[PDB]
Amino acid sequence: PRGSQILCVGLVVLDVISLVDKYPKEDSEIRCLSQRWQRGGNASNSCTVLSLLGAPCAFMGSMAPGHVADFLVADFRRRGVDVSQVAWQSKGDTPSSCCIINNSNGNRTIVLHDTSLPDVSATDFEKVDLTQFKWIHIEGRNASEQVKMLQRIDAHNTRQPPEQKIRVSVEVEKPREELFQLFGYGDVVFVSKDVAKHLGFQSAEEALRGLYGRVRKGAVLVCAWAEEGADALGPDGKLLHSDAFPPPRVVDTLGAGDTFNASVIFSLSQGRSVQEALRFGCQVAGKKCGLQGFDGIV
Amino acid sequence: SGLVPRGSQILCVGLVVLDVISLVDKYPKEDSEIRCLSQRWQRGGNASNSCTVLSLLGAPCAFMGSMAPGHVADFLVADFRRRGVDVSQVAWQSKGDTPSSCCIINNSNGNRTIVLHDTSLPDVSATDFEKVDLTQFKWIHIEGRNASEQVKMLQRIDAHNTRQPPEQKIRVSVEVEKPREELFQLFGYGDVVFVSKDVAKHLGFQSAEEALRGLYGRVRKGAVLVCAWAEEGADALGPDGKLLHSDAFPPPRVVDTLGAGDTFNASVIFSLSQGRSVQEALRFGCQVAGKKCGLQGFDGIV
Ligand SMILES: CSc1ccc(COP(C)(=O)O)cc1Nc1nc(N2C[C@H]3CNC[C@H]3C2)cc(C(F)(F)F)c1C#N
Ligand SMILES: CSc1ccc(COP(C)(=O)O)cc1Nc1nc(N2C[C@H]3CNC[C@H]3C2)cc(C(F)(F)F)c1C#N
Repeated sequence: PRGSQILCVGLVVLDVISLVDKYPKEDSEIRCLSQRWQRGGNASNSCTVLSLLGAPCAFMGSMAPGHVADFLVADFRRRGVDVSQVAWQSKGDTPSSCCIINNSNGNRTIVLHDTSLPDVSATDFEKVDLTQFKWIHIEGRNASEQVKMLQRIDAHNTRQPPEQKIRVSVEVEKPREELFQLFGYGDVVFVSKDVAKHLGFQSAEEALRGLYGRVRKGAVLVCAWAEEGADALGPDGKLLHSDAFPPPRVVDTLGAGDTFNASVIFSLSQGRSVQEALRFGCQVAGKKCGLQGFDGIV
Repeated sequence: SGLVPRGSQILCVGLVVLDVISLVDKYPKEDSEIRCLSQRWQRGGNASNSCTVLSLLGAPCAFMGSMAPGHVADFLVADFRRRGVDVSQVAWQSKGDTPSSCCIINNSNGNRTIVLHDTSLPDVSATDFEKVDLTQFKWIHIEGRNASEQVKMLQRIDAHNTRQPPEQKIRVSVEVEKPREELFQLFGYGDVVFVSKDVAKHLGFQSAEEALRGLYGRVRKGAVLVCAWAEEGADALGPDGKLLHSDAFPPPRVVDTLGAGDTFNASVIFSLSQGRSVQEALRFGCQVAGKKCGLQGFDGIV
């Protein structure tokens, strides 16, 4: 149906997870509590959360034919995630990583295997019929190509009435100067704690006041700060805050940011206020932190 | 599965594990996200590695080990088949995980950090072994793990051999590679007993000669005890009391020693299974494992 789906453009990675009691010291040999294979990656994880929340969703990302992609595709389908827009690559490998999750505190150590796999381009995005989407979320990576995709969405929206415009969100998660041009695109801009700290900011309040001038007219800038909850700032100038909802036992924080992002997107897509969406994001990601994986989030 | 001729195969009973190996510039701090230089998925495990070598040496061979249905087992089974290893006797498990380890190798200093597989998968039991028709095997090699259950499997092989003529008896070998006291009862079983340098050093022995003379009294009548000592070659000792030695055949450049013990073990087993002498099998074991050390993986062992 027209204007019914939420699209997430980004990465998909096969995470081989080991759950440990204590983080291994260098040059030591420890035994894990349990092992897992999880479909991971920023946009891919957000799609999982969106499907668990009851939102019809679709993933757009690069994958290469093979047994790693075969596992990932079957998991996307198991979670009712639309994979029709996946950019299949003739050359390269589908990403895979080693994740060490500390059971005593939820810390997640990641050894990524970045592969030759080309990024999703603006020409790949050109081929996408935008009518089926109500929201499009893009994870900042190949910034110059992504700006064209965002301009395509802006152009599409100039021909639509207010109730038919596709809402857009962007995430600047890596501290790379190429990505900072993405701040000026989208209705909602998520900027990570890592990026904020690299830019010299020491709190979510400092970052939002310091970076708001970079967002486009009327946009909302969101900054999550792990156990300190999350803050948002919109055109009225009023800083909003939500305390975190930490679990009494933190066991798995892998994908907590993606859970927060998907939950804020979901709440805003349902007509909820920015203050409510901020709270809801902390509530869902807080519950995730006390669980292995994403089952049991709602 | 196809017809396997009677008394043609070499069986290795033991472990199979999926080893995810990552080469890094710097060791990752806890809760950090780093990018590795290279990643590798390798089928590992002592018995599993010996099967690979046996297939490359030209021996028909089979693996017996625990696996649980799933994606990790799917990868391992496809790798066993890639190396022509018979997996018909695998003990499939209803509960547990197929073993998998994470190895982080620091490129700047050679350090290896290992997150070892969990223990949820049950080991191959004596009741699982009872159900196996032994006629297709000429040799059975057991990797010491769940010692009390393995002793029953060894007694089953002994009983089988009491009803066979000399040319139909299945030759047996055991490996004591881990320094655990439960395993030391396995010294008294098998025609050939391999004991690792690690085990020998833990028992207070400082050379392969010290270990063989020190432990020979624990082996069964007429058995051969074998001990490899990395760059110092390898020694064997049988009932004649003569300590046999072979110098190592190191490669021009050492590249990869992972599975060198398993290569030595499979090569000694192979040579003895072909009717060669203990001295000849010892030399052959050093020659094959020496060539392996100068290669990545097992391709090119010849
Ligand atoms: C407010 S919701 C939120 C939004 C974004 C992110 C960033 O996540 P990201 C992109 O690094 O995946 C995290 C969270 N939430 C949380 N993060 C926690 N930590 C993230 C650190 C990195 N790893 C472990 C560290 C601790 C801990 C908690 C707690 F309280 F449970 F202990 C919550 C909660 N609640
Ligand atoms: C005699 S053949 C043999 C049989 C068994 C094993 C044990 O294997 P294992 C349980 O470690 O899998 C190793 C070998 N051979 C060798 N091992 C080498 N090292 C393995 C050690 C582990 N610590 C560092 C050491 C380096 C080195 C060499 C050399 F000389 F080429 F450099 C040979 C040769 N030749």
